[PDB]
Amino acid sequence: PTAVCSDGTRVSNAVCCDFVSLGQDLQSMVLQGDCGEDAHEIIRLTFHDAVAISRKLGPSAGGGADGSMLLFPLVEPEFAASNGIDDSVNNLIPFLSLHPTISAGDLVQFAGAVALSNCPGAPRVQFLAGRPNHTIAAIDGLIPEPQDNVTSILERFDDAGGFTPFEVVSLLASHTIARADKVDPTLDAAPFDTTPFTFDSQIFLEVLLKGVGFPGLDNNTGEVSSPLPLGDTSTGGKDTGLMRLQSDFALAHDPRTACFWQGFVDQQEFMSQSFASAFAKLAVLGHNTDDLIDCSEVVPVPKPAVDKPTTFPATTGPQDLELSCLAERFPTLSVDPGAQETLIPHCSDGLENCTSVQFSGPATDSP
Ligand code: HEM
Ligand SMILES: [Ca+2]
Ligand SMILES: [Ca+2]
Repeated sequence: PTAVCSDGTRVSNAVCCDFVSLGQDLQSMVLQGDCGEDAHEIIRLTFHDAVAISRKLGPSAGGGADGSMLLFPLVEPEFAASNGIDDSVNNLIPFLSLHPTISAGDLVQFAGAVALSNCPGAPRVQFLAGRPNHTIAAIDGLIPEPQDNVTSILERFDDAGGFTPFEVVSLLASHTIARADKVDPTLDAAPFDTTPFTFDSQIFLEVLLKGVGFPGLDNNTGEVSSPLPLGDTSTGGKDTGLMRLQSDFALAHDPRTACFWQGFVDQQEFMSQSFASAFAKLAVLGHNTDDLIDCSEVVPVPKPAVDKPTTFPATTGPQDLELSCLAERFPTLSVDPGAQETLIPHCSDGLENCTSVQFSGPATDSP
């Protein structure tokens, strides 16, 4: 039967109401209403948790979106492909005891939904509840890495959950709010687009620009040349230059994915809706949705899309594009004014001094 929650929210099932206080606590204690570092790491964790499942290897290889990262924090977070996931894992573990009626699998996906809601332009994603509270650790080798080629990436996603090439590119819209801490051992928080706190299509445009240098070292595994490599970190600042992943470049130019990649450029609603649909599928890997309950109403309403059009960043323009898609013309877009590269802020407030919540915990990392 229907019910009304603590905060006035009408739900299809009263058990959804347990998520209201969880959302409040996730925000007050970790996310702080921001599309910042902790939000981004938690969104990354939804993927590392969910994708560790394999049709061909069978259920013993991994249970998908099952909270295995939180329940066995000494196993999967320490596999090489998940280096750095310890931060999100350690931030979420305390909520397991604070909200004991909510399974680890549900906690991971709900935290991701809440984190996304903090990012202007992100969709209000579906949230189904009821993932069982027990599982076992997945095997190693199920998480794509940035040095992987498109055939490998597409096969891994198909084997995980039957994702199509369009759905894979749609999921990679997440790199609009993504940065790298481990790819380059000399850089922290190297952003993948010029607006890492805005859920927009800048990532799609900016990967199509010609690379001209590197924000740090020039020979990291999984990294390729960036169109906007400079930052202020050589003088002690925290505004790291833009980084490009090999996998994003590869997706942008492969015949199976290039038109889907370009198709999101300056198509905000299409991008956000496409991400939402693919992400809802990701969030329930390892489950029959018949066995879950719809609690979508308790996902917060996201911050609205920004007013700003999609544009070329300062010092770039259409002459710098490397295009691969014959089926759709790249749209005419304005160029941001400026004679030098604009520093990409380290913080959503435009400054460099922001700090993030980090709980201590059992998961670890390396360099
Ligand atoms: C081919 C598939 C993918 C590859 C190779 C990949 C690779 C990466 C890499 C190398 C990083 C940087 C980690 C670091 O060094 O700190 C990263 C960050 C991130 N990834 Fe992806 N990723 C993939 C798919 C996804 C998907 C499907 C999602 C979610 C739907 C996702 C969400 C994120 C987010 C939000 C971050 C940023 C974390 C932060 O800024 O703190 N990724 N990814
Ligand atoms: Ca898992
Ligand atoms: Ca962005």
